[PDB]
Amino acid sequence: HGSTTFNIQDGPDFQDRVVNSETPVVVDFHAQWCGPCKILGPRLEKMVAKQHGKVVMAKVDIDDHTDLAIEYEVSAVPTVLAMKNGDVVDKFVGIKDEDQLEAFLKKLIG
Amino acid sequence: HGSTTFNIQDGPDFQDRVVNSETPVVVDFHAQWCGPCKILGPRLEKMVAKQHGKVVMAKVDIDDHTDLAIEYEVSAVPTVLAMKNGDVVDKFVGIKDEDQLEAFLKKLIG
Repeated sequence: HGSTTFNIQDGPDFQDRVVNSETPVVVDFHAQWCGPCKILGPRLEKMVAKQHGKVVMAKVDIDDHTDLAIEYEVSAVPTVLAMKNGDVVDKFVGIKDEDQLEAFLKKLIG
Repeated sequence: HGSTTFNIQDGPDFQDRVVNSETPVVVDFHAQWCGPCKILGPRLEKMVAKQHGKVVMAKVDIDDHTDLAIEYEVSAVPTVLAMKNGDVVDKFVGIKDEDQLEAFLKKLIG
């Protein structure tokens, strides 16, 4: 569990690394068939990586983990949730630029 | 198999029942996390059923069939393609009503 950016591997994996996380979490709902995920994905990844443990990123492939999309009421991809202490505390849908992502992550972190 | 409306089971099933069909085909890209597909889905189904063999409906769950959504450049759900002799001849995205679905099917069938 060394990396701040990680693919969610199952149901238990989500409960331990997101719902019971000790840091704030960005949750990226994505799919292989969605163009804008290939841009937003790496962009947010590098931005979260630069924070060195102040925020983590849980990537959720919507095709691999259709239950999590159902639970979190994801209606479209890309969907990113900010989570803290189990609670959803912010959300966007779609592509954001680097100034936008910085603003989102500073609002979450403090 | 006797039904005009069916779930696509795999890759070979798509090749047999869509690419090599001798009747026009409506292809419904849907997902269990997508609200609007619970409306459009049965609505299209009923209207296809009433044409008695003049058009076929191939349902494709995108989470069970990621390859097909990459191939056909599906970016969001509901996506419906109209297909004839292996080729995409019309497209819509999102819900339509029964008047609009009637026009879409008359454009494809004749």
